[PDB]
Amino acid sequence: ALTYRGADISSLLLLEDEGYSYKNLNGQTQALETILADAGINSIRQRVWVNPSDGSYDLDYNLELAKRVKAAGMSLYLDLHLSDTWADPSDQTTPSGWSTTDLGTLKWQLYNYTLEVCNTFAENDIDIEIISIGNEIRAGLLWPLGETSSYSNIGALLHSGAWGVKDSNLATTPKIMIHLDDGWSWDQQNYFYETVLATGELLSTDFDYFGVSYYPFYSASATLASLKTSLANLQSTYDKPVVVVETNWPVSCPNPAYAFPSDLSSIPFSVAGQQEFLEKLAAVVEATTDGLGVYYWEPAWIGNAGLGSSCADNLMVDYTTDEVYESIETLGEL
Repeated sequence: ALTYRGADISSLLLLEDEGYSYKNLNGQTQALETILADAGINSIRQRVWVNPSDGSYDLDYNLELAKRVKAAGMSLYLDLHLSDTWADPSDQTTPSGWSTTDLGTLKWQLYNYTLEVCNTFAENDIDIEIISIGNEIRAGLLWPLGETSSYSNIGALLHSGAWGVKDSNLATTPKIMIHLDDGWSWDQQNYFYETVLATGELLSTDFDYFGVSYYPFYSASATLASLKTSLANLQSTYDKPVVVVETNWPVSCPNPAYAFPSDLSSIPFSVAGQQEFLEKLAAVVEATTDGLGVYYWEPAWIGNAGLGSSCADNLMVDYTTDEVYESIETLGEL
């Protein structure tokens, strides 16, 4: 079994606040987190935004959701976007109110923030298993100070955020993760780490885990073979565990924008395909030296089935009957 078998269900609260309820495999309505817990889901990943004008995914939101994830005995993985909105390689907008002109002030704000976030969970008696300083920061973070035109600045900011959590009041300090997208690409993974560490601004001892996103529908180049190699190299070169923190497989995809990787071309777009992909994906992770696990991204986001992809449906929940799919059980036994 995989050390971590999780899912990111950050949207749960906005959905429930909309009259959405889920039925388990037996047709009985039941708190999604409890359905997942019983199905074997290990941990839950939750995205955190700093100051969204509408409170979406802010700290209050995550505390509400994390109390329930704790209630069900699942571990917690906080995905800090260090932004007021969605952060990715194409957009790393510094939180409103934070500095876009002075790195000293910004390193300080980032340190106080990660520290306050952790201190707030400690106040509520909620442990945090994993915490990522940023989301998919391959193109850096907190622009313009953290643009990749300065891996030195990037290393300084990551170091600062890391120490905010190390210095927090959490009885136990959470595992610190650095998350990059395109996890199947070894050259990009390598280039990023080799570079930022060469600056000496970020130390090997500043973080514990490597986290990578892995999707099959954004490039035929994302074969399981490339991922297996990138995963094995990341681990052997830097000696840190590796986690696939985001992934999806469609139950339906009529017109994909890109061709699916060659070694994934045989898998069907159905619930069974989903089950088959996850197993093939867990095998590669399990076969990797320190492969800790996999997290499915937003399997229950009713209303956003495509989940941003060119495919029609990546959910693990029957969007019509609100009943979870059997693949929920597969994720729970990887």
